Amino acid sequence: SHMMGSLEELAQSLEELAKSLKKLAWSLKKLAQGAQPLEMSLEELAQSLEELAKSLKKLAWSLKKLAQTKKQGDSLEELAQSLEELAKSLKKLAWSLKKLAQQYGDKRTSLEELAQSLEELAKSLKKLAWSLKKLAQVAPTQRHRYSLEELAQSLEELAKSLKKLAWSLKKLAQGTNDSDLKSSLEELAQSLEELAKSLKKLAWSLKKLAQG
Repeated sequence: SHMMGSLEELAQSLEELAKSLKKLAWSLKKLAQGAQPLEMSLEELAQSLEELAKSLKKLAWSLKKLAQTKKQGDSLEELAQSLEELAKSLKKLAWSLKKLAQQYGDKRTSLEELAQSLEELAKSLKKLAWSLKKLAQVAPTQRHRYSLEELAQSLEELAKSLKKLAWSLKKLAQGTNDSDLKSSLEELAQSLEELAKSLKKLAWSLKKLAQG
């Protein structure tokens, strides 16, 4: 009911985020056309973003299968695997971002902090996957309400971390002036903010389910 709707809203927000990442990848490739140094690092960062976008669309499909359906346990484990794969792609993205930042001056610090934030996000997603694999081994009617409330809290903390990431990308955009890079960064920030909202709505559905 409300759970299926919250899971599908989240999958939709993940697919929109993937599209914003693909736009940013294109901006970075155009930046790599020779009008500024560090062509190779820009191209590598662009490729990592396209790989991140592919992992997000795989995660969205996993959520859609969960929303549509005794097979609940299997679907949760598939979801946890997709999260672990997304975490790996985030760590690779952070690695490429650090390499790019080595080429900048005043901007190097904000780019390095951004990469550190992605590394912390990856760690939080691995912990979420672990919690989901635990839940998957408990029959849905035997799950403790506190197990559901802890999951909702974890999603609310993830939303806060994405809003902080969005704020840092907005500040980066203000300092930029690319081609359409500024517009691609602002759009990405808005997609992360929408994702954070969809995570808060899912947390609400879990807290509602915990009360039942």
